[PDB]
Amino acid sequence: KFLVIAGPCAIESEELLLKVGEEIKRLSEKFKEVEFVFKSSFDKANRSSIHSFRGHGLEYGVKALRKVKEEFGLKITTDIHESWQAEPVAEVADIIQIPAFLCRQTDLLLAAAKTGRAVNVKKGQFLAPWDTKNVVEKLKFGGAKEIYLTERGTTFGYNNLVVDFRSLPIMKQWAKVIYDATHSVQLPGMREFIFPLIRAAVAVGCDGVFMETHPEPEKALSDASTQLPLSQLEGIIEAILEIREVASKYYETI
Amino acid sequence: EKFLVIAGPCAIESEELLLKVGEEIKRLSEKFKEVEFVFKSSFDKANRSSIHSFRGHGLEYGVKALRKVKEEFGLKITTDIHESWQAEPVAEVADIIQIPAFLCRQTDLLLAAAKTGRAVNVKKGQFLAPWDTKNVVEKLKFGGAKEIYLTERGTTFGYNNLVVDFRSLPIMKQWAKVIYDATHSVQLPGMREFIFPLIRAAVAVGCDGVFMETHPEPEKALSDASTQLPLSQLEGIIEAILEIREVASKYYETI
Amino acid sequence: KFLVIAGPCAIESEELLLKVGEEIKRLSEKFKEVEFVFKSSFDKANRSSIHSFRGHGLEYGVKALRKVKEEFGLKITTDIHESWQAEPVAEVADIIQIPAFLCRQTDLLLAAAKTGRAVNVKKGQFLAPWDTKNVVEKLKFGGAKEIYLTERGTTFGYNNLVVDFRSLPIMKQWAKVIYDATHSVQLPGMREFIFPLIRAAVAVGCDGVFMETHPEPEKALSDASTQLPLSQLEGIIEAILEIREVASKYYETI
Amino acid sequence: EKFLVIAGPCAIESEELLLKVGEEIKRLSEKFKEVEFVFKSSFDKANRSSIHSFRGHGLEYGVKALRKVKEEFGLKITTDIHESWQAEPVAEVADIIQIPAFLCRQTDLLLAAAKTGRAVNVKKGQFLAPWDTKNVVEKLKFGGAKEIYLTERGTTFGYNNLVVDFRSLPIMKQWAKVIYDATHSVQLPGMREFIFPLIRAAVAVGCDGVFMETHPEPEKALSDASTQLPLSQLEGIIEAILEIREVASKYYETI
Ligand SMILES: O=P(O)(O)CN(CC(O)O)C[C@@H](O)[C@@H](O)[C@H](O)[C@H](O)COP(=O)(O)O
Ligand SMILES: O=P(O)(O)CN(CC(O)O)C[C@@H](O)[C@@H](O)[C@H](O)[C@H](O)COP(=O)(O)O
Ligand SMILES: O=P(O)(O)CN(CC(O)O)C[C@@H](O)[C@@H](O)[C@H](O)[C@H](O)COP(=O)(O)O
Ligand SMILES: O=P(O)(O)CN(CC(O)O)C[C@@H](O)[C@@H](O)[C@H](O)[C@H](O)COP(=O)(O)O
Repeated sequence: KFLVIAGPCAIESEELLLKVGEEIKRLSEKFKEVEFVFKSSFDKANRSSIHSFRGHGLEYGVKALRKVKEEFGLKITTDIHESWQAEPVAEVADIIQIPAFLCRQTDLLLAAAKTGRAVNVKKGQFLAPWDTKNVVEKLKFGGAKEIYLTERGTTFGYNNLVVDFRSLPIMKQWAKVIYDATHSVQLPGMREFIFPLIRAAVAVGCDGVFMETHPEPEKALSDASTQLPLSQLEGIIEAILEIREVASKYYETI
Repeated sequence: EKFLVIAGPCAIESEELLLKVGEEIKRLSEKFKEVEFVFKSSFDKANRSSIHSFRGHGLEYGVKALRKVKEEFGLKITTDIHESWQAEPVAEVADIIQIPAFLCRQTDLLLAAAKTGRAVNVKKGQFLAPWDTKNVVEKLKFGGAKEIYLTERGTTFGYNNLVVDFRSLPIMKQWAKVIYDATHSVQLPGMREFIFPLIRAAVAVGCDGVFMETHPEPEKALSDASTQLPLSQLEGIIEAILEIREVASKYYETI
Repeated sequence: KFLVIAGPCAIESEELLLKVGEEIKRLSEKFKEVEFVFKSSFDKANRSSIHSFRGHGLEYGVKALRKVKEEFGLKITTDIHESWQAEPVAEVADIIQIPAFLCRQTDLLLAAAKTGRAVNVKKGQFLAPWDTKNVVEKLKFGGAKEIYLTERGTTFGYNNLVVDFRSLPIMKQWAKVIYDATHSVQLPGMREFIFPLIRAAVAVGCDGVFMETHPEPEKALSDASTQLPLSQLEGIIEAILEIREVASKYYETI
Repeated sequence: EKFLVIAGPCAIESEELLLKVGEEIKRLSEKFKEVEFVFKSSFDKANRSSIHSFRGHGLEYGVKALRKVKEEFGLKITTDIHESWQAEPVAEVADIIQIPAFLCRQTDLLLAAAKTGRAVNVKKGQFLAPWDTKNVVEKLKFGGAKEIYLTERGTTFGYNNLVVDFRSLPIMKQWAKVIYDATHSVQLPGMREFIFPLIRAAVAVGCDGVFMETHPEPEKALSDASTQLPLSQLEGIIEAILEIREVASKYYETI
């Protein structure tokens, strides 16, 4: 079934996670043909500034995600930044996420694959679509069986990313493809382009969408510009399901 | 508003080729009554890479051929101009005058097209940012153009490659009707396998029309033989984009 | 010998041309091993805004350039925008310049080549280095014998140009190569990068440099940001001649 | 100031290979007394595209090999780290700790390197704008680094291609010493014919040093066999850049 990965960018507090998890739980009940995965980062390990918000740590984060899965029965996903984090994170995360800048770090990918969990690799802004074939191979070699590749934009000049939708059908040759609707419009972002491009993604054909959502984006401690207002999530999901229903008839074979 | 489908063979290989494609476009126009069809073909490929490549049979022959299509099928006509003097003679048959992508900044060419009283469609240069088309529209309005179109046809992405930044559709819609060129946006300065998926994206995002080069036998074309859509596939593609447009339409943002 | 093409961007008046021509004449006398070519456009035919300065026309322009060549004995170069302009311009211009956006317009190139004059094609911001081979072929087919290709930057994301210096040795395979030092840093520009990149061009190896210079750039009616202050021209020329003298020992064969 | 030349085989194929290159670098250091040489080699290629490609013989073996080079030739040493825990063991032999291009934004790795008290050289990510290296330097200073270098190694330009925007040299010089990577800046994500011309450009523009991978027999290298410079060509290249630097130096702008 179609995958919808959503949640607040960073674990600002398990308090915030529970509220978002409550809404995502409601949607999962409303859209039974959609597999929802709750997402949130326990650490923003690659912020540009040393003075920016990173988070409350791996322990506090895993703890919070635990509360979400136990209280709502929702699958979990979060990203790791160094090999040692794979095992402890795998205790809760159903899908281990590999950051875009780290999509070529062999040991990180192998550590994720060794946990037995599913692995979702964010395609680096420097990577060509066809070069993700080797990324998948590393994971398979490492024992991974459920593998995802996430489109999140490509470097286009300075401080700008472009989404080359040709990447969707290309990557589909070796893995399930997820479209990251929030970071793809981010400027190394205009919220005005989030919905339009999500529509494009489902019209082209993908296996799921990734969206950062927050009750009050403006008050968010991270991505206050691109995080989707929680209340708008239902409408966007219904919209992409309707577009997918009609467009899927034309999705090219493999 | 009626969706625009601009289609036809890339080059006017012969008046016969035109009538063959015109016949099919006329048939589709009868079926897809919610679509406004415009027959397109270039009387001259004035910017081919090689001096040895096919250019055409001249303006006189081309305009005469286009006039036959219009007379025989009652179809609207569009073709591109390359120098200012061509605007007047072309305006006699063309309902929409097309401005080539490399020439989207040539003031006199734009002015020449605008004073004819015909609609003008400017292909966005591969070097132009979406927001910089605002001045292109300003020039046309200044020159008398009342019906203006901007066509997305890809942007330079490294060497010999174009990428389609779909954010350009809503940006350009702020000042003109927007057309998506489904065949030139995938050509390597020609991966036909991406034509259909990208056109689906264009209509899902939202545009006012699509531009497609089509030929009875692409493999035998004298230009863009790798990107022209086989004529027999046109009907299916149009049906598909009309279906996607309809279901996505309620979500199109207001400019 | 090394080529130095310089002059004010636009023919603001033959008055301005004479002053610049006077300085360029002085430099040509000082640097005998350098072939100076006086440059100025009679029309800015591709301005972004319809309300921008274009010039005084082809007639007034050719007239002014005439005064420069007659009063200083300097070679002349200016750009054409439509085929009919080649003949009248060829009456004065020793080298006919083809604008970057028009480097693929077959008839414009043929019209220039038919005049018997030398032709300098500005490499389009959309063109790959190796694709200039066909540009040269068109000109040769048209009767041109003295052909130049000018590097002026390549599209890099939006509103930015990057200079890929690998283009110099690549283009040298089929034509003499000129480096445009003023437009290459322009943003579809920071004057701070003009000199540094000119140094790079001569260290890599080229057949000449193109520089827009004006007595009072700030008061210029065009490119008031990138036009080099007339008084700084001598210093830059001496600098590139010294760098060339030493670096030329290492220029790769053809 | 003394020009920095960082050179050595891309990967520590064997301690023997290291000593062979070390011998030549030591010889050149005796000739080019105005240059500060730093011997470089990676104990691990932690980001190869294929799982089947050569990675190395482990940190322990690599550090031991590098230590032999330092002991035998008295050469400064630099190698790259991939995870925070490697900073400490590496700092025991490395005078300069290198941060890989893809990892230039990984805060903990940068902090781990900075607290060792060693110099730190960060390869500018192919995704990073020149002005965004200012925060990279800030992180290192925050972490205790007193000697910081930024290395230009190209920027993503379309797919499988890198371009060197030389404007980055003067921009980055505003906050750190700048090094130009002559071998990785031309590799297609490997046109050896552009290595020399681009290094000439770097020194003419002005930088504080150059980085060059060199191997006795590049064709037999286990990594970057297409971009590593034959060791016999190193002397000539260094002489050439010293000559160009000298003549261009009086024109270097003040930051
Ligand atoms: O690795 P990616 O950038 O795709 C992933 N994501 C996580 C996710 O998928 O939610 C991490 C991003 O939040 C992170 O890279 C940010 O974009 C980065 O911190 C940029 O922030 P800034 O420091 O303010 O410039
Ligand atoms: O100006 P554009 O390139 O968008 C327009 N079109 C016309 C159209 O819209 O059908 C002209 C193209 O046919 C033309 O530029 C070709 O793509 C170009 O000649 C490519 O052919 P080639 O010489 O083989 O490199
Ligand atoms: O064709 P090119 O752009 O290289 C040439 N040059 C002439 C020259 O070589 O001096 C023309 C330029 O002056 C012209 O294209 C300008 O860069 C263009 O007018 C940009 O100006 P603007 O309208 O202010 O955005
Ligand atoms: O981090 P960077 O890529 O600049 C650094 N360097 C180290 C150095 O400076 O010698 C690592 C490179 O060797 C490494 O990224 C290679 O270029 C990369 O593994 C290319 O090899 P391949 O697996 O065949 O695609």
